[PDB]
Amino acid sequence: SMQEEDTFRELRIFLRNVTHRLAIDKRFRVFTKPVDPDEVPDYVTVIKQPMDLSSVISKIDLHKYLTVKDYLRDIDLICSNALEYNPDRDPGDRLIRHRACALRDTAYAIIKEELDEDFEQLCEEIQESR
Ligand SMILES: CC(=O)c1nc(NC(=O)[C@@H]2CNCCN2)sc1-c1cncc(N)c1
Ligand SMILES: CC(=O)c1nc(NC(=O)[C@H]2CNCCN2)sc1-c1cncc(N)c1
Repeated sequence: SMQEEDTFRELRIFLRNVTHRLAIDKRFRVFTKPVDPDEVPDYVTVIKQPMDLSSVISKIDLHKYLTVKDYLRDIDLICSNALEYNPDRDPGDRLIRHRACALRDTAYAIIKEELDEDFEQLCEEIQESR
């Protein structure tokens, strides 16, 4: 229905705004673009489902997120990929792990503070009806 399409449009506007706020944060620049196979050749040895904030923006605009849970699954994938590719005590690893956890925590905190729980519940019930 028209009311349901309005609901998903509001979700997309909200998700673009959150994603922009993550992408301009200096701490998260490592997560703003895909990893380059020439710059990093061993990345695909470890990571089978790459994700980054530019890909998240593309998916919003392709209407791939119908709930905030769908969106947070990809935020969590950015974080879990970073943790798996950076598991060692090396300071470079540890810095990326710290930023990855901060990205996830920041996204969850924005949503907890700013997304109405009844709005998210409506998104879920529309999705469940399709
Ligand atoms: C600082 C750091 O590198 C770090 N590493 C983590 N490692 C891990 O989560 C995993 C889990 N079991 C240990 C090895 N593998 S959590 C974490 C972290 C700590 N406090 C604040 C923030 N933002 C991040
Ligand atoms: C996305 C990610 O997780 C990532 N991790 C890295 N880790 C390291 O370089 C660790 C690996 N262990 C040895 C010490 N260096 S570089 C990197 C990255 C690569 N190309 C483009 C972007 N934007 C980020």
